[PDB]
Amino acid sequence: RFLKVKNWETDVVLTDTLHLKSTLETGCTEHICMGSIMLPTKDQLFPLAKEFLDQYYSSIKRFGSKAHMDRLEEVNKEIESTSTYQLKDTELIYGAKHAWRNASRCVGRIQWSKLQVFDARDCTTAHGMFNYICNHVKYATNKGNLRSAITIFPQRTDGKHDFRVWNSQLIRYAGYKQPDGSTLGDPANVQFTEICIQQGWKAPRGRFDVLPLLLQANGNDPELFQIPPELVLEVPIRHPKFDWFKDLGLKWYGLPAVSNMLLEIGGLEFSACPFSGWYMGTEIGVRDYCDNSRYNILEEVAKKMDLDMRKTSSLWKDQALVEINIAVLYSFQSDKVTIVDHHSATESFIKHMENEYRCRGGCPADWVWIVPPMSGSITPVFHQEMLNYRLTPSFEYQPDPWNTHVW
Amino acid sequence: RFLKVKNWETDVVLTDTLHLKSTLETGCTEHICMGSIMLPVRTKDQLFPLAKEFLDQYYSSIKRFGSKAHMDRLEEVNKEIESTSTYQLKDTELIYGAKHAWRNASRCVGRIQWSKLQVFDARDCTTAHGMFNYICNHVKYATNKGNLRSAITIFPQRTDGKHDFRVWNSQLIRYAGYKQPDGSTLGDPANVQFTEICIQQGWKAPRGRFDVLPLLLQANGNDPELFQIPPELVLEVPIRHPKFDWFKDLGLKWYGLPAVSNMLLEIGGLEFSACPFSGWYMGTEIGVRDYCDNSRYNILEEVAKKMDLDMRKTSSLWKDQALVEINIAVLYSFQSDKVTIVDHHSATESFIKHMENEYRCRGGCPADWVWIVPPMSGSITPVFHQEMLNYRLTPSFEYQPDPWNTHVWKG
Ligand code: HEM
Ligand code: HEM
Ligand SMILES: N=C(Nc1ccc(CCNCc2cccc(NC(=N)c3cccs3)c2)cc1)c1cccs1
Ligand SMILES: N=C(Nc1ccc(CCNCc2cccc(NC(=N)c3cccs3)c2)cc1)c1cccs1
Ligand SMILES: C[C@H](O)[C@H](O)[C@H]1CNc2nc(N)[nH]c(=O)c2N1
Ligand SMILES: C[C@H](O)[C@H](O)[C@H]1CNc2nc(N)[nH]c(=O)c2N1
Ligand SMILES: [Zn+2]
Repeated sequence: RFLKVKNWETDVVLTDTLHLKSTLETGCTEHICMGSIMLPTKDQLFPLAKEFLDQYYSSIKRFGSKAHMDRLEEVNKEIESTSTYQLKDTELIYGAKHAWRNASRCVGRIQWSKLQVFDARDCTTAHGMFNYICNHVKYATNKGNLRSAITIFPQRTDGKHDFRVWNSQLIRYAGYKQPDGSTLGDPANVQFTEICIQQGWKAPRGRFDVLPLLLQANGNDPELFQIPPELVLEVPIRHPKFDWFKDLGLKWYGLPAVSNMLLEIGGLEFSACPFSGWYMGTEIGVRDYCDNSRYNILEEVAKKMDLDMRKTSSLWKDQALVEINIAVLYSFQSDKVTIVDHHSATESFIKHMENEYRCRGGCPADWVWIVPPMSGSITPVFHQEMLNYRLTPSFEYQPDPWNTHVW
Repeated sequence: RFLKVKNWETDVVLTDTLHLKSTLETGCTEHICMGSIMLPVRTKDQLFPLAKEFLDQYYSSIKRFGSKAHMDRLEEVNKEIESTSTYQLKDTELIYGAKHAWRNASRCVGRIQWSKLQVFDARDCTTAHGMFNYICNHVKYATNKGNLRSAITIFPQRTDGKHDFRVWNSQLIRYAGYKQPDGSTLGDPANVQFTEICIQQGWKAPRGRFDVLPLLLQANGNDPELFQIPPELVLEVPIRHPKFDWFKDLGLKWYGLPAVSNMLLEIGGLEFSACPFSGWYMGTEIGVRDYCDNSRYNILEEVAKKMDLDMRKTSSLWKDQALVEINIAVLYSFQSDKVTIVDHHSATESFIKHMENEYRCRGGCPADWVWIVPPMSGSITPVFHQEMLNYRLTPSFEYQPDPWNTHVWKG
């Protein structure tokens, strides 16, 4: 019931108790581990509300005060009457910061307490949503000095008036299937790109076309909006040694901003809650650029480097991978757009785990996601035992809106 | 019940039913995943069901389930258990059991090879000198002048737990480690404690950076005894780089034959506490882990200095650059000397084909993602993108406590 995690490089052992608070289920059982699977009423609501308010009042050292008891009663009376309740601003801020704190797949959580929370619960239309979003993009971008932020649209009601951003990230590139059978642009976004087109977007049909936003307010049909180009900070990718690299014509955007997740606080569900931070270099260089199902540029780069591509054992893929990632980091740094390398990010996360173990009694972490997609064992997280469990408030996956929406 | 796994690169979806045969527990529950935790004397009572389930599996594999031979064997094992408290495996069952323990090893990326395993039966062994001889024969056989062949040697099973056979070495061939008065380590830091036990037992340490450790062998629960492997049987590869001529002057080498000697083999309830097995290396084991772990040889700094990389900031990726060059060096060296090695690209590609094969013919393939994905260049290998289900099947290889922690010294 009290669990130990060991770091095998430093021998440091931590004891975890925080997991006993866990309420949600993992997918695993005593007989089978599913650690590597990507996706494993009035009655229901009051316990969820009480669990949340208890931790909130505990966090401000007011557990069991009249202010605590009164709030419990007020929310209780509100659920009984309205079948829902509203969070105070202070609770909403706390809940959003803790959903990040609890995100077991996030290596950047040393930052969790510095999150700017934009309350967009007064929003009613897609144009209103667009305005909030552009304001978020501009705030977070901060001319390259990126700042973490979340914008929180109205909470789920009867479920037929959902607010949704249809985009998977606020800023992402289009993918087009070609007459050839090849793919132009980002193949991850082919389907959404076609949804935009069929909704009415005039696609440039290039390699790096910023997708328009598709915004759904109040369960209404979603509407298209172009993000002002001036708000989309982009980085041309060059190499500090290889002159020819810039002629690959690579670029990426500076602001990573997830927009398809669901934020759960105190049993209330926020289906539109776009949040942003900044990139770890490997996300672009290893995953966006080198995944076979993504821009898949390893072949073209290795050719420019004149490496022996005859045999896998020459490690030509590995050599080309390192250079692509050097270029990504060099380009962002040269343009003064915030980025973190995997060495620095993982070192930070280890320090964060140690803070959380002493200040909180644990830190849920999903090793499969936390270890970087290159150079695993030369980062300290590789050698760190981690316990994965689900705490609330949380960010959760939700079905893509096009399978769900009734037009 | 059916469980599906998806490859996120190919969209190939697989359906697992083999997990239904799993009995041993994982460490995980509905409320906690322990998938990254390194480590998460039987009665007659528990023994016959274990034996029965094993023999049912064996008889099924040879297409003789329910035959007169199957039934007579069950009855004979039953009689042997209730009268002698244990039983003996037939040679064929032993071979089947050792191969299946490998087939079932969820942390093993080399399992495409599982059916080609040379099994040496050393159950007639009685003394440490007998064990030494068996082990030398195994090394010579497996080494085969560089053309490595997989093999396992199986010493007598546990009886009362007071007469265990044990190889104290963690691998048959491994380098010594020496902690100096100034707190630095000479040689391999992983083997410091074991090196210290060898010295105490009487080993004359050469005290260099790559001294092959003596074997420390325990027969029949007796105090272990020291033996030196004949150096002529220990194939070693000097490490050089195809382009960087200064690489050789780092003075690096490694042994060709990886041979695990500290695991326990469980077949039909029987426990084989000394069962050394060997195959060949995947390059990253040496180049990433043995050479570049901070707690091992730790050569990254010296390599990047010699490459004159920018080391002032981690964001130059000097470590990642030095890492690739060392791993190229390892593969180049082994290939040039004609010693079997597999690169992590080839090994993971083969594993994915193995795994798909197993899903089709066997109904599943238990795999531990944390272990299967190589320690460098993770996502450019196909396993990174493969969902895997981890569960425990018997026969199996298991960890066991280091023998110096539990041994009753006779003096
Ligand atoms: C401040 C800089 C941050 C860094 C460097 C960072 C780093 C990362 C990285 C690298 C991932 C893996 C993504 C992938 O492989 O697809 C991730 C996952 C995640 N992070 Fe962050 N993070 C940051 C800030 C944030 C913020 C501000 C939030 C929310 C408020 C957040 C919540 C998450 C969540 C929920 C996941 C998991 C997503 C999923 O399961 O698909 N992170 N983090
Ligand atoms: C034929 C060539 C083989 C290759 C390339 C290979 C590859 C590997 C590698 C790279 C590991 C991980 C080692 C580590 O990180 O510590 C491993 C684990 C393992 N393999 Fe193999 N393997 C081979 C043959 C064998 C054989 C012959 C057996 C036994 C009959 C075996 C049983 C295991 C077991 C039990 C583990 C898990 C060890 C542990 O949990 O500590 N493998 N395999
Ligand atoms: N369809 C897929 N499934 C899939 C499932 C889950 C996800 C989650 C990806 N999330 C994007 C993300 C989330 C969190 C952080 C980041 N990166 C960042 N640095 C930040 C974003 C926001 C704050 S920090 C990116 C992606 C694909 C595939 C993946 C690969 C090939 S296909
Ligand atoms: N003491 C540790 N704990 C630890 C726990 C388990 C293991 C297991 C190591 N197993 C060695 C091994 C096993 C299986 C295969 C190989 N390599 C091979 N290619 C083969 C060996 C035999 C057949 S194939 C090596 C090692 C250390 C630490 C490691 C790193 C920092 S601390
Ligand atoms: C199947 C496997 O779980 C999947 O490929 C995971 C592995 N680890 C990951 N880690 C991160 N950070 N992001 C991912 O998308 C993945 N993909
Ligand atoms: C804590 C973590 O589970 C530990 O470092 C593991 C990770 N994956 C591994 N994978 C392999 N093949 N070998 C290992 O020793 C490890 N170590
Ligand atoms: Zn698990």
